[PDB]
Amino acid sequence: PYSSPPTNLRSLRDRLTQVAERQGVVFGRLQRHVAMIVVAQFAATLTDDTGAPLLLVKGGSSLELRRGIPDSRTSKDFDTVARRDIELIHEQLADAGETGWEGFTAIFTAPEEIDVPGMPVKPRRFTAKLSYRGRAFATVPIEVSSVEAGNADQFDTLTSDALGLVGVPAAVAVPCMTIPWQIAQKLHAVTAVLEEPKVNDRAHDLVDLQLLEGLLLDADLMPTRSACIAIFEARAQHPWPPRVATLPHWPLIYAGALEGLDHLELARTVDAAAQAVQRFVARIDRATK
Ligand SMILES: [Mg+2]
Ligand SMILES: [Mg+2]
Ligand SMILES: [Mg+2]
Ligand SMILES: [Mg+2]
Ligand SMILES: [Mg+2]
Ligand SMILES: [Mg+2]
Ligand SMILES: [Mg+2]
Ligand SMILES: [Mg+2]
Ligand SMILES: [Mg+2]
Ligand SMILES: [Mg+2]
Ligand SMILES: [Mg+2]
Ligand SMILES: [Mg+2]
Ligand SMILES: [Mg+2]
Repeated sequence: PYSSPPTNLRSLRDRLTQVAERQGVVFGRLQRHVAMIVVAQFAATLTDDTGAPLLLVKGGSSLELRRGIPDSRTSKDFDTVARRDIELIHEQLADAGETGWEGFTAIFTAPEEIDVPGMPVKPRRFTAKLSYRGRAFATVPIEVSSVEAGNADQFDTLTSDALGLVGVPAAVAVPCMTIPWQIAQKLHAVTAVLEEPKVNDRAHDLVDLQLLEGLLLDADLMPTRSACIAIFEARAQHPWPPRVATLPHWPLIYAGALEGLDHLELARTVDAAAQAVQRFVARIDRATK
């Protein structure tokens, strides 16, 4: 177990190689996970004047934090929800990246807005160029979206020991959007009907929705039902409860989304996945306050 932090990039990549092989994961998956953790630590330093998070992590990065690399889909985006205007978010991140964290620094590209149907303030996308001790390390796509209903009223705090395993001991603690709101948002996305030039490709959300249902265990579903109502009404598109339809090109997209998850108990076909998620929708709608 390394007693000092990596003295340079080459030492860091070499150490990541060894832990990846020891853990039986793909090197590039572990390296991308570490880049995401670093970006998340920068985001965790962003706080209002009472000390509460300004940014909550969501999406595939959140699921990898909750379940670990072996039990989560491979994803690349670092999706977040902000409680402040994004022009404030970008500058605060750029400040945090210059100061750095445990030898990591980052520079952020300019934010570009994205068109959306159902939120008045459009999300933003930019990239983080990471370096470790002066030398470029990795790039992370970043998406920042605005709060919806109560989806930033609370947060879970997740961790990862990946950097500790390579000799960087500082504690990792990442504020994340809670599961009820992740479910609401993925249920809306996976059932959305997009206009004629576009087509919904989000079969992978059917995998994540199965994973999120498992994470809720025997919890009461009332908070999830409430979150689902709030998001579907907030967006004012298709109504709650939706129909979990599959599109003709989804069979192979869903199969792609299962890559590396053979050891889990998941629906193995897109039809069975849609059936599972439809049962979850009905069970959510049933919950009685
Ligand atoms: Mg706190
Ligand atoms: Mg989500
Ligand atoms: Mg995602
Ligand atoms: Mg996968
Ligand atoms: Mg996002
Ligand atoms: Mg709430
Ligand atoms: Mg908050
Ligand atoms: Mg659809
Ligand atoms: Mg709950
Ligand atoms: Mg559909
Ligand atoms: Mg097929
Ligand atoms: Mg499986
Ligand atoms: Mg069921």
